[PDB]
Amino acid sequence: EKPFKCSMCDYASVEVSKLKRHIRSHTGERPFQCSLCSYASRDTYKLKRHMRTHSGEKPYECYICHARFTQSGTMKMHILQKHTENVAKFHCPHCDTVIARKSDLGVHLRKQHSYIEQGKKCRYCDAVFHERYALIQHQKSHKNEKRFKCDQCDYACRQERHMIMHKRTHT
DNA sequence: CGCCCCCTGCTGGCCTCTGTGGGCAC
DNA sequence: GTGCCCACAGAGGCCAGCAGGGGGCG
Ligand SMILES: [Zn+2]
Ligand SMILES: [Zn+2]
Ligand SMILES: [Zn+2]
Ligand SMILES: [Zn+2]
Ligand SMILES: [Zn+2]
Ligand SMILES: [Zn+2]
Ligand SMILES: [Zn+2]
Repeated sequence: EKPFKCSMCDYASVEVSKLKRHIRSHTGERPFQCSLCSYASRDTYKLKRHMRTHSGEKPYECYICHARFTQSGTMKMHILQKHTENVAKFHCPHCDTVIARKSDLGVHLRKQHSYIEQGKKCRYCDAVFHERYALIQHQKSHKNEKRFKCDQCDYACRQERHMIMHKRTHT
């Protein structure tokens, strides 16, 4: 198994150097200071990855369109979202919107489905909401009131006689 | 050990669509 | 009096940038 177990959490690794990193995450030690700005890193490669920002080095080139990127994960996501079909996307568990990247789903969850302690009143009635999505859905539902729907086309109407005359435009 | 990769997660400008209110016609 | 036309402010996913842990391997 993993003999080098951590004392402050439930982490364990088969290498003592890996436990040195994890224990360094608890203490917050940063034994690698950047010689340019005030940034300090816990790992060696993280500092070298930071030096790309000062030197402008972009060692990852999309083999399709030949754009360059600083980190490899950036290039992978680029290729996945720009040059690839049938990519699995994320569905929000609270609404129907589909979001491509996982981090953008988290931004959606915090902006649309977080509880707002200070309620906001609907701009059309006295209804008050503590969630942005419920508030927006309610205000958009005010447009549906006193509006006759559409069977085939996308035409909306407010008068029963005008919609009954619009139905005759199909026959 | 360090190097390179992976996934993660937040950031802020960008791209692109929405709806909405004022203006003119049976 | 209602039913379109169009500018325009807002909105939100899209996107590259940037560090955060963590494993395989020379
Ligand atoms: Zn720990
Ligand atoms: Zn620096
Ligand atoms: Zn590309
Ligand atoms: Zn949602
Ligand atoms: Zn919170
Ligand atoms: Zn309302
Ligand atoms: Zn119709």
